Amino acid sequence: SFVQTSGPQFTLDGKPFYFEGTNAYYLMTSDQSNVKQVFSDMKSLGLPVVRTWLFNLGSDSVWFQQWDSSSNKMVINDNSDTGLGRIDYIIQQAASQDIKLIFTLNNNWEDYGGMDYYVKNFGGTYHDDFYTNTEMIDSFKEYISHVLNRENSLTGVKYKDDPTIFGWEIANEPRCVGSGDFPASSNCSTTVTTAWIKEISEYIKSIDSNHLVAVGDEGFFNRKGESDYEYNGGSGMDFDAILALSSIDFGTFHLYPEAWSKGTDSSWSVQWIKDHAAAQADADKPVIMEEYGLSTDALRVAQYPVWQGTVEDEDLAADAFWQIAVPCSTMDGFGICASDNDIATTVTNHADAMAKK
Repeated sequence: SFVQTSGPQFTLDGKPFYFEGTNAYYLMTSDQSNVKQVFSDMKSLGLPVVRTWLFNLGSDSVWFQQWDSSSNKMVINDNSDTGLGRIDYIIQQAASQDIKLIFTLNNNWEDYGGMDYYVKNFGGTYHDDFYTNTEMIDSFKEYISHVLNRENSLTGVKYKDDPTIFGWEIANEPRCVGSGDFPASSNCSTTVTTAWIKEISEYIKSIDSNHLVAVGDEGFFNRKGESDYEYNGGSGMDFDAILALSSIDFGTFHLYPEAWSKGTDSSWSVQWIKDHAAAQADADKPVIMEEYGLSTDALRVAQYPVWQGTVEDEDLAADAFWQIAVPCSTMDGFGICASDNDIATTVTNHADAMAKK
């Protein structure tokens, strides 16, 4: 069936759906043997959901969008081998393994182009131009329409009608400020961020009435006069105002204490989860810690069981760690292999416990 929501829980068929999922942004660039590998590793590790990239703006070997300097147009790549046909294959192997997909449709940062690609090529100078500019928004829309409407060239199923897809995410980790190539206006706020989130999620809802929609943000709050950047709306994001939109089915938050300098031993991280589990309880919508990570094996064996035990007790709908590694590699520091010896205590113990719930 299609993944649904019933109050604070995700639901699949008649039953509530608690899970540990994972990330593999790199599925869009992986060879077929490795796309298959991801899903069989996930399966035996007891992971039923994976979050991954469905945006790729540029002119490398794989691209989904790209600016045409001759045509003055943002053009889309339907190619079997260099473009969206790669997504078709991902959805196919996912469905073959009874695994579900969270597709993120854009990115805040400059990895694989993201928002800044739109801003550069349309003539904008500010990152948050993407949040207001009607011309830029219409290019994001036409892309969304194309992706949701696409027929799967291997299975004949339109994306919007595909039960294999868990749900759509607007963009990865939106802030007012990006990677650095383009700065933020004084014009950007929590009002502007939230309104952009509103109409894009509504635009998704008008085409696709089967799937869930979320933002894919880090989960930053806008609570007046709280201490940290992640709680006081300094980022220009407002988790509360996002989760309050009827156009958003579930809330998303990320956990990166090292990047945010919150100490990889203290109580801030546990408090961070609890705080989002409370927002799940206080509004009546599921929330997912869809990204979390620690830079070292030793940090992960230390804190993952703690964080995961929090997710269990707080009754958080689900969580997805960053990130699974195929081929087996440390990758960016956060890469976890299924071949890892301590996989049970980093990943496995928790996956079963969410499966059981």
